[PDB]
Amino acid sequence: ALARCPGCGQGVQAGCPGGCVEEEDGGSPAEGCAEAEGCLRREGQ
Repeated sequence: ALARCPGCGQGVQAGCPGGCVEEEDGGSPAEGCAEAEGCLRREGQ
């Protein structure tokens, strides 16, 4: 048998729907080099 209710609880049912660590936005590699004051250098594009 199973002595535990699956799906219910708290952090899972109303907290992290899958994972609370989807980067700063969602697979967006823009942390160290994202703004102009982070790595403007001479040429960027």
